[PDB]
Amino acid sequence: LPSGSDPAFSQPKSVLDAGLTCQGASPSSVSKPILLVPGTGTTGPQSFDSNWIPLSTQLGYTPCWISPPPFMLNDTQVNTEYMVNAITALYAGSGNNKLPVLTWSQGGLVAQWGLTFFPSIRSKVDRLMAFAPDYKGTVLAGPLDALAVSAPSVWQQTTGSALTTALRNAGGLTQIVPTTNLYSATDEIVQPQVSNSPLDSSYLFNGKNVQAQAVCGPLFVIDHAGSLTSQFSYVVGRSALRSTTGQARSADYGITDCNPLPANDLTPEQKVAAAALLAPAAAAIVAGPKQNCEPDLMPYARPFAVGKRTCSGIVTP
Amino acid sequence: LPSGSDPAFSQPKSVLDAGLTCQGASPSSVSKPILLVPGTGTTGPQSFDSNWIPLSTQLGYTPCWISPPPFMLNDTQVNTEYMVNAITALYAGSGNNKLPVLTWSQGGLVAQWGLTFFPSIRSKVDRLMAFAPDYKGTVLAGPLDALAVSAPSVWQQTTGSALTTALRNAGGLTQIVPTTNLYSATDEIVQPQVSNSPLDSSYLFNGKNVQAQAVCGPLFVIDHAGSLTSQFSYVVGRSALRSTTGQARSADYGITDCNPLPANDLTPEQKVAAAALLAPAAAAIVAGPKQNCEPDLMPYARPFAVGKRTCSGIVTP
Repeated sequence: LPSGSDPAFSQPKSVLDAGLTCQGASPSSVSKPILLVPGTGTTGPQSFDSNWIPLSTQLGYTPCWISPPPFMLNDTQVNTEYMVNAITALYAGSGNNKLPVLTWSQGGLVAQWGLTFFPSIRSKVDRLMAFAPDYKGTVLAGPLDALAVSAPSVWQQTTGSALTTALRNAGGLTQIVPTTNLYSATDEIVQPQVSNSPLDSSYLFNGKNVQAQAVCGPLFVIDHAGSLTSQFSYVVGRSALRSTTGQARSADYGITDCNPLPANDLTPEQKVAAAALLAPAAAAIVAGPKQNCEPDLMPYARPFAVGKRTCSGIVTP
Repeated sequence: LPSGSDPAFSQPKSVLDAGLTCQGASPSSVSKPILLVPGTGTTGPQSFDSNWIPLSTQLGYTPCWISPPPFMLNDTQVNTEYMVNAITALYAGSGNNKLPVLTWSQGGLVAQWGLTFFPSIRSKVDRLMAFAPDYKGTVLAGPLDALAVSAPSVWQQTTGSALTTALRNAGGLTQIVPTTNLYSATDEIVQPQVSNSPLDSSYLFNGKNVQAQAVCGPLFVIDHAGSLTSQFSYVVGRSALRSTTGQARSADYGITDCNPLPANDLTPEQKVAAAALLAPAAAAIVAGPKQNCEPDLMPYARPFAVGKRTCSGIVTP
């Protein structure tokens, strides 16, 4: 993993501050704060208010989240600035206390991206619980890319992208803080997720890698969305957050905990909102920014993807 | 149910012809033909070649399909003109014989729409197998609609649309030929589909209505793609295509056919392709047409949706 000073943000702090919100407190004056990083095509609340915003206070946390505009569709590198600035603001705001990070979809990729390239936060993140993270991107972005209607982050979340290439080559496919990766082979957004090994997009070396079909058998279907919200996903999440290691333990979950439908501690209205998590996201994408090339890598990550083709051309040293 | 003459086509006869194709046979020479009508944001091949085009061949039928431009995102009334000219083709081109019709998503709605408003084809359609059809549309089109980024047919597949309204009021929520409707409650595109009753968007009166949870239990998850692709879906689809009573019944399928994953009879390649059926479709919508209103109903259907607003305004006598 890289080292030295933290690279400069491309955004002002105030712009990064405005993307961070805690439920019940001020970010820089909070206690027991958890950080929530939303998925592609969502704000923090849109991604989590039907699931982990309530469920995290059910465990004694002040829920906090970022909402990088627009709906996580812009550059993932910029999206990461919101996460890095959040953890730096939340550390001091909670009495220099290490804080947990819970993420969905791109939120995971964002987390590991910051952890890899922004060293100062590694000693400030207690742990990482990532639901359906796409550390290797997804091949399923291909058709979107082929029609040149892909958002900045959608380009970057394609398998073989310059961003994912950079993450791998900088050592980012090995966990940097204690990490738990809940995912599924039936995921209709992220693939490959099937082999239940390091071939999988959600797998980080030295981290707790839970593919659902390995704990509930070949028949068990949960999609990309369910991967975050389902009752199964809750027990794994509850485990990871409370543990003494920083990772979820196999003691806390099993076939009894294998419930595909939305979590049980959700009001019947929240169960419907979670069951339809993908619909607003899909709308945001259809309505969001689109371009015909993957965004340029910032100087800190640029040398890790030499040979790849971004908007400015072939990445060179 | 309306009758008299067939409504005059808006599409040229020759234009409609180019939409139809069969695996091996001419439109005029086809033998044991099945007509396949695809989902929203797809072509015939896209929707089916990973699932029912190859399932039909093993069964005995010569697979055929329409692919209305562009990617089923145009007016559903115009999408239907493709199926009407097609049934007149596969009938006359099979030597004056009835032919089955198998459909996914909007495909079902289109079939039932033609059956409702085009008398001539009622005599020519043997049966109808519809997977996750949306005869009452879906509510999940709302966010797209609210952002005015919805294609013509996406407006029309919205719950409460002038089109779904007209369909109910001309007696189109009753099966016009023998009809089977397989669908899921965990369907993330079309809803509501949960009550296991006539409230469900897939339900037709007098039709064989199979909801997957009403046999596999309230923990069986298949999504909008699964509804077409699963092995479960193969058994029910085969049953209906083999029944002398026009439709499937419970004797042909049971708890041992609760297989959510793609059809076992498909090649590993086809089983991977079928699992990712949605990705091209989504990409087609992102790249597809977009407007801020539901398309005007053609004069043959317009009186059955008095009060509703379309692009030209509110409908009146």
